[PDB]
Amino acid sequence: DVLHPYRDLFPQIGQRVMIDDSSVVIGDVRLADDVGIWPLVVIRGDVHYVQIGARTNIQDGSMLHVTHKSSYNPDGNPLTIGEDVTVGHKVMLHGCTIGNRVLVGMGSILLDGAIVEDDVMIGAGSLVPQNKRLESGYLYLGSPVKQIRPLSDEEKAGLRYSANNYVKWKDEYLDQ
Amino acid sequence: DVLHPYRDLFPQIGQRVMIDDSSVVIGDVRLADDVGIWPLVVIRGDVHYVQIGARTNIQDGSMLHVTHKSNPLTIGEDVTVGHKVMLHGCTIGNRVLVGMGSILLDGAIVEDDVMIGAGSLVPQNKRLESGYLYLGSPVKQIRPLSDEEKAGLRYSANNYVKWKDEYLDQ
Amino acid sequence: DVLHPYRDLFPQIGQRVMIDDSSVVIGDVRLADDVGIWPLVVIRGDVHYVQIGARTNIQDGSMLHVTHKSSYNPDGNPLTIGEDVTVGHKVMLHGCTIGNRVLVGMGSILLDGAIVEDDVMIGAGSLVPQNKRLESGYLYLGSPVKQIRPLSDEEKAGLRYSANNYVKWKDEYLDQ
Ligand SMILES: [Zn+2]
Ligand SMILES: [Zn+2]
Ligand SMILES: [Zn+2]
Repeated sequence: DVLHPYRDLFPQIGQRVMIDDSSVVIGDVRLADDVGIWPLVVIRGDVHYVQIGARTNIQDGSMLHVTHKSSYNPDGNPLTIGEDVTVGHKVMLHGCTIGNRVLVGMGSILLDGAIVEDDVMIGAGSLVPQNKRLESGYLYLGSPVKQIRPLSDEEKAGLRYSANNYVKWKDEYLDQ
Repeated sequence: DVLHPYRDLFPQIGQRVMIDDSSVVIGDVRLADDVGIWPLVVIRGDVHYVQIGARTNIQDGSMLHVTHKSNPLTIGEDVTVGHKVMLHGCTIGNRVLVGMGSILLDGAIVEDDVMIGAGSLVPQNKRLESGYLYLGSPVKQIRPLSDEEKAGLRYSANNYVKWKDEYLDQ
Repeated sequence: DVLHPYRDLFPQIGQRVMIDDSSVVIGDVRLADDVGIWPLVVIRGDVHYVQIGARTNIQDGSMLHVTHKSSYNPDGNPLTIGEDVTVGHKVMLHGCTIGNRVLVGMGSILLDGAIVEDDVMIGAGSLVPQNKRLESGYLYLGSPVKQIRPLSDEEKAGLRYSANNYVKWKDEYLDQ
């Protein structure tokens, strides 16, 4: 009872996907293999689609939506998330684009049109302005975010570690 | 069951009101016609009442409460309360857009035709002058809204009323 | 059904504890007497435990989790909260330690390793960095927080009243 339709739009689920019973997934939401949706999360893909790549976790209390229809976006815009992405607790993602191996710090807000490239870390409580592009391989922090410094190889490997740890984490629940 | 009581208080609902099955509305909460309460929203009107005007949307993940007595929450018509907004014992006029993730504190007063940027914080008792854009934590008055932006405030509410009806028809 | 087990770990509940039907409590979560868990709250004590002291309120929309397992903390770390603590609406607590008689302003984020001593007030929308220690008897505000000023005797008394009032409000809901 966690998946809901919007007109004739319904979530498409891959293999080993975990969606907490307390969460709400509405409309055109594509969840790739090993995606884990934790407690009290809302993902709404009504005016456009939401695409979440393999081995990506959407942590507790996050809210994911697409860009609404307006003069700037007559048909709105989708929310796209790559593979091995760690979306922290209470993160707000709105019609943005996130690449692969990205860690979005808990409590952050990513606005419409924002584009986050691969291997990027966003500190907790950050705000990414509309249409802002976050260059690959850097640490961003602040409200609004500022490019702080490039990530070390160890840090970049940690991005993969985070995604893998959460894949094992959701499997432990699908196992219970 | 999305409506719940508090003592002798229970929510009063107008016409064509949508309340997502995952939301929680408690106590003296008054929702006017065409109000739309989206997923995972909590509106608690126990310590005091919560009044929401016609054609106003309360988006996903918002949390609405009143001042802790030791002040009611009043929202006007055609108001767009963004996703994850925290409203606490404040007063909001008509045609106001509260940017997603914002926090409006006790005693705050927002006049008509105002836009608050996403992730902003409006301090206790702060009054936001009509016709301006405010943003920041705490908010700062940035600039007056253009006529197109004001029309945008109306469109935002209009669009969400249609959006609400879309779900009700299902 | 608000209590859920994580493997053979299950919440331990004291006397007169209120847990809203819309909330989610998972795993090793220990709630002392008179604790009140309000609507849409998630408390997850899976990799480690969450310990909440007596007469403490966890307000609507809060998200409580423990420090994740990592090369730094192989078995993770617990989230510990003292007695007479007021955790404001939408607060994010993550593997930190909070003393007694503390008020955490709504919308705040407290990160891993943070330590909040007794009789402290944190303003709404604040962010407490990892491992930061907040000295007893002061007001902290900001993102990241800064020590603003000492709390007045009136304010220190208010911390007690805040907790007391929420215990009363908790009971009103329990009796109905
Ligand atoms: Zn939206
Ligand atoms: Zn409150
Ligand atoms: Zn966590």
